[PDB]
Amino acid sequence: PSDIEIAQAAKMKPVMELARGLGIQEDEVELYGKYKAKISLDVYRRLKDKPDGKLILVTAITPTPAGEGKTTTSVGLTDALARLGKRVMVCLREPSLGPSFGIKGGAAGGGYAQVVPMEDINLHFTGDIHAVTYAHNLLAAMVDNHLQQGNVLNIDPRTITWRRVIDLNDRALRNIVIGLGGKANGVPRETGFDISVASEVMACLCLASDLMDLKERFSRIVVGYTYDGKPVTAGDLEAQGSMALLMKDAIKPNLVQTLENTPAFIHGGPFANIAHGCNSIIATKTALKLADYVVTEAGFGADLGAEKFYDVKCRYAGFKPDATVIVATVRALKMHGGVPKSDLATENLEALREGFANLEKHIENIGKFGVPAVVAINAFPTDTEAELNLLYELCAKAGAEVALSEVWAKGGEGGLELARKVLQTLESRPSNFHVLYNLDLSIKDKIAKIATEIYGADGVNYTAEADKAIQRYESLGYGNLPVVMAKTQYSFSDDMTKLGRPRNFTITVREVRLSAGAGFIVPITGAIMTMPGLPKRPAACNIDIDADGVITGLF
Amino acid sequence: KVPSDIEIAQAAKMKPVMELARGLGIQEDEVELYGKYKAKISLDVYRRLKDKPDGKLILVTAITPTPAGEGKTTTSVGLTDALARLGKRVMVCLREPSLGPSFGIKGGAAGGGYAQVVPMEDINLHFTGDIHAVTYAHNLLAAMVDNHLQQGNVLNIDPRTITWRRVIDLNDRALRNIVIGLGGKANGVPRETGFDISVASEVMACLCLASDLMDLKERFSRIVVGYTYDGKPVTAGDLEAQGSMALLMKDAIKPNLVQTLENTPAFIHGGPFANIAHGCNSIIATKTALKLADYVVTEAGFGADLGAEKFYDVKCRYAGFKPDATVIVATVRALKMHGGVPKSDLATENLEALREGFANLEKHIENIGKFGVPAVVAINAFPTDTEAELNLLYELCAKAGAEVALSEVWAKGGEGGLELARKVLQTLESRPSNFHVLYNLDLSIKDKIAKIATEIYGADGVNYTAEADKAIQRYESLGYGNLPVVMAKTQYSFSDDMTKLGRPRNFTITVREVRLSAGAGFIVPITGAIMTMPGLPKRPAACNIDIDADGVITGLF
Ligand SMILES: Nc1ncnc2c1ncn2[C@@H]1O[C@H](COP(=O)(O)OP(=O)(O)O)[C@@H](O)[C@H]1O
Repeated sequence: PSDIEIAQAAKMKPVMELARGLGIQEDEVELYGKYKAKISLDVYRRLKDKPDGKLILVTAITPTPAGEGKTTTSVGLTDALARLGKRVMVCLREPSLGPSFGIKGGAAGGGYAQVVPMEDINLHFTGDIHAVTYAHNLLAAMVDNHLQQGNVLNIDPRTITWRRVIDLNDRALRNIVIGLGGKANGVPRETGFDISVASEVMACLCLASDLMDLKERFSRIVVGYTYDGKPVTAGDLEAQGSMALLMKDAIKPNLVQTLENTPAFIHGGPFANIAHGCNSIIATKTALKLADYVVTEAGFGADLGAEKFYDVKCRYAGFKPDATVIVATVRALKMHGGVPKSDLATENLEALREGFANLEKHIENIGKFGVPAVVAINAFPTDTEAELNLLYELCAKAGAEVALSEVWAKGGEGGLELARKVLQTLESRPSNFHVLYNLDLSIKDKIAKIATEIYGADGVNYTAEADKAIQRYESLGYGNLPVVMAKTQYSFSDDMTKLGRPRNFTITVREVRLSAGAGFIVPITGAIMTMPGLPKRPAACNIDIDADGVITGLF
Repeated sequence: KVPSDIEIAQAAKMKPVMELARGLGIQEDEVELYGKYKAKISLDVYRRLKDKPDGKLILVTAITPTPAGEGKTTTSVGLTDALARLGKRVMVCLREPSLGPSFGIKGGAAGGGYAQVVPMEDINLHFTGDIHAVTYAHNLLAAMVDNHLQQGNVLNIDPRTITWRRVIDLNDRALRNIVIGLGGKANGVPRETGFDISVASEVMACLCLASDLMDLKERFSRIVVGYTYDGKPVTAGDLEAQGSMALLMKDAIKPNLVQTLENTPAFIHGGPFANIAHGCNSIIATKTALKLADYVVTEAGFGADLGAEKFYDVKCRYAGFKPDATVIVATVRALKMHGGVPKSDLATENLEALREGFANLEKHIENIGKFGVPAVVAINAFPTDTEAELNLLYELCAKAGAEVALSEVWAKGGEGGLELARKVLQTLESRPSNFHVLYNLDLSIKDKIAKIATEIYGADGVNYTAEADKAIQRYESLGYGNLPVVMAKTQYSFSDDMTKLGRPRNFTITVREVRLSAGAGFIVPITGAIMTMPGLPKRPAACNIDIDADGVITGLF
C-alpha cells in the first residue's frame, strides 16, 4: 500500500504505557493527546549514574536523487532489535513544517518502518519549532528596538548578522529592507529571513545539556558589531532569559513510537550543512539511560553528518558511539558509476563495481574514528541477484560486515539479519572512539584534516574575505572551536556533479560565518540556501480537509 | 493581606480537567489533554447537544477605559465563581492573550488576585498553540500570494494594491513598514508591505466568528488579498489556499478547557482586536458553554461603546445568541478621571468630580438599554474609596434605574462577588430580556455608521474624507454593502478624540479610511491612526526576565 495508508492501518499504544514500561514516572510525562508526550529533564538528572546503553549511529553513502533510506533503516533496525527482545529506543529529528506545503509531506521513515503519529509529526507536532521561531525573532525585535532607543551600545546596523525566521518556504523574505516609515518606526536597514530550522537557536536546542546551558549559549550569540568592530551579543542585550523561558517545554524530548510500538524520541531538527544534522543531545542521552540500545542518525552522507556527529555532538555530550551502520542501495551505487536516473532498472554489474568506490571511502572514513562499521543494503525490488552478491562480496573484500535489509517491505522481520550483525559487533568488537581533531589546532588546521582525511582533497584554498574573516575570529578568541563544513552533499568535493570518489581535487572556502551560541565555526564552499521557495504548483493548492476530518493532498 | 498574582496562581490546587470535563457531561472520547490541566474539547459535543436548550448568557462589559484600570476580566471570573458557590452550573468564556505584552510592558494574569483562570504561565505563553497556528495560516497565504507573482502572475494582481500583510505575535516596530522581494529575478517581486501583531489577523477574527471547521474554511476562501490591474478583487479562494489554512487550524478550532482558582470550569479560545475587529472570544466556545451549563459568563474588549456593541451587533447576530443580562464594571477612581481629576490626585475624595464623571457610566447604561438587555452595574471596590463616594455611586445608579453591587472579588474571590451574583440572578428571574441588534444589515454603510455614532457614541454626525468616500463606493459596488460595521476608534472616549473624557457633547466623528474583512464578513471604518503592531519600550520586560535551574521564573509578572 502507501506510506499514509500503512500509518492509518497501524494500531498505536498509548504513550503513557510506553513511558511507564521504560521506567518513566507518570509525574514526568506530559501528554499531548494520548499518543505524544514530553518527558521531563528530571529523568536524566535522577538516572545520571546508571550506565549508558549501547550507542548506534545510522549514516549512509553520498546522497543521490535515487534515494538512500537512512531513516527507514534506523527505524527498521530498531524494530528488529525490539523483536529480538532488546530494550531499545530510536532518536530522530523533527522535520520542518515547510516542505508539507510546498513539495512533500513525507513519512518519518517509510513503508513498514515509520514513526507515528505521522500527521502530527508533519504539522505543528508539540510546537517545538514555533518556540524556536518566537525565540529567534524576539531577539531580533530586541536588536531593532535597541537601535530605536538611542543605540547605547553603538551598533552599526549595516553589520548585523542576526536575521529572522519562519518555517515556510518564502523566497520573498530572503532580502528585505525593514525599519521604514519615519523616526517613529525604527531605523532603516537591510536584512532578511531564513527557514526556522536553520536558526542558530535550533542548533542550540540540539547541543544543550539542559535549560541553563541553553540559556548561557543564548547569551553568547553574536548579533552584530559596534562602529569600532567590538562584537555585540544576545547577553549584551539581556535577551537570554526571555529566550530560555520561551523554550521551557521545547527543551523536553517528545516521546512517540514505531508501527510496532517500539519507543521513539523525536527532538530537534537542524540543518546538516551550516549546522550538524543530529537530533538533540537531550534525547539521545536520555534514551541512553532508558535503554540498553539507542539507535540514532544524522543528515546527509557520513562525510558530513557522521563526521559532525562525532566531532561536534559526541565531543559535547561525552558520548562514545559503540557502532555505526552505513546504508547503501544498488540503485544509488550505479549512479555514482555514471548511470543516469532513467536507466537505473537495467542491470549493470560494471557500473556497480565502479560506484562501489563511494561506499569504500565512507567505510575507511568511519574507520578513522575507531568505530566498528556495518554496511546495510537497502533492498530494492528491481535489484538482480548478480548485483547484490557482487556488492556483498566487495564489502567483504573491503573487510566490512554487510547485511540485507528488507525493512521497507516486511518491518521488524526484514531487519533481523542486520540487527544480528549489529549485536554480533557490540558484544565482540569494543569501540575505540576518538574525535578526528583536537580543538587547540588552528581553524585552517582543522579544515585541512577534515578536507584531506575525510573528503580526500589534496588541499584547501581560501578567498581574501575568508582569510580576513578567519584572522578576525581567531583575534576575538573564537579560534579553538570545532568547525562545521558548509559544502554540497552530492559529492565528496564541493562540485555537485563530481560523483564519488573523485581524486586530484582541492576544496575552496569562500566565506566564514560564526555561531558562538551553538559554539562552532562555519566555512562555506558553495552558495548556501537558507530559505527555499515554493514550486509553480505548491502542494498547498491541492491540500484539503472535509467535514469528517479526512485530509487529502498532504501525502 | 492579598499576595501577588503569581504567588496566588501557584498556591491554588487545580483539579485534573478530565474530571471537570466529566462533571460537564463530556465523554472521554471528546477530550484531548495537553497535560493534566488543559484540554481541547471536540466540536461533536455541540453537535450532539444541538437540540438541548441554551443556558443563560451574561455579558461583562465596562465604562470608558483609562490608563487607571477598570476590572472587567477580574469581574467576569469572580462573578462566575460566586455563581458556582450559589450552586449553579456555570462556565466562563474568555480570550487568550497575545504573547507579545509579556515581553514589553507586563505579563497580565487572566484576571487577577483571587479571580484568575489557570494555569497562568501557560495561558500567557504558548498555551495550546492556537496563536501559532493563526500565524502560520496567515503567513502561508501571504507566501502563496508572493509566489503567485513570481510564477507568471496569472491572475494579474497589481503588487502595489495588496492588502494582505503578514503577522507575528511580538511587538516589533521595525516590521510595520518594509520592502520585500529584493535580490534579483530569482527572489520574488519587489514590493512595499508590513507585519501586524498576530492577534489583529483576520485569520484570528475568522477563528472567533466561525460556526465550525468547514465554515472557517469557507470564510478563508472569501478573504480578499489584493486587486487586479483592473480593480477586480483576488480572494484566497482564487489561489486555492483555503484547504491548507483550514488544515493548519484543525486543532485550533477546538476550545480549550481550563478553570478558575476555585475549579469552576472555563474556556479560553480566540483573541482578536477590539478596534479593527470585535474583541470577543470564539462563538464555538461560547455556544458549547451554553449547552453544557445553565449559566455562561463571557466578556468583550474595551468599553461598552466598542466591545458590547460589537458583541451584540456582530457575534450575537452571527450566532443567534440572545443575551439575558449584562454587567457593567466601574470604579470610583476612573469615574473621577472622567470628571477631570488627573491620575496624580485620584486618591483624594471628590464627590463633585465623581458626580460629574458618572455621566460616563450613565451613558453606557442607556446604551445597553437600546439592545433590550437588563443592565447591572458592578462597582469594583478599591481600598482608598471612601464610603461617601461609594454611597453616592449607588444613589446615582438607582436614580438611573440600574441594580448595582459592590464587588470585592479581587481580594476575596467568589465570596466577594456573591452580592453581584445574587443581583444578576434577581434580574434573570424577574426581568427577561428583549434582545435585538442595533441595526438592520440592509441599511447602507453610512446609515449603519451613523446609527452607531449617534445612538451609541452620542455624536451629532459623521464626516468622511475623499478616500473613505472612494472606498465605500468601491465596497458598495462590489456588493460588500450589506455587511455589519466594525468601528476602529479610540477606546478612551465616546468621541474619536482620546482626550475628550466623560460624556462629550456637540461633536462629530471623522472617518479617514475604510478597510474590508470579507472573510470575517464585515467593514472596518477607521477614525484615528490605528496601531496594528506595537513596539517595545525603553527598558523592555525581556531584559529583566530570567528562569533558573529550579524552574523558578522572575521578572515575568
Ligand atoms: N479591586 C481591585 N483592587 C486592586 N486591583 C484591582 C482591583 N480590580 C482590578 N484590579 C487590577 O487592576 C487591573 C484592572 O483589572 P483588570 O481585570 O486587569 O482590567 P480589565 O480586564 O478591565 O482591562 C487588573 O490587572 C487587576 O489585576
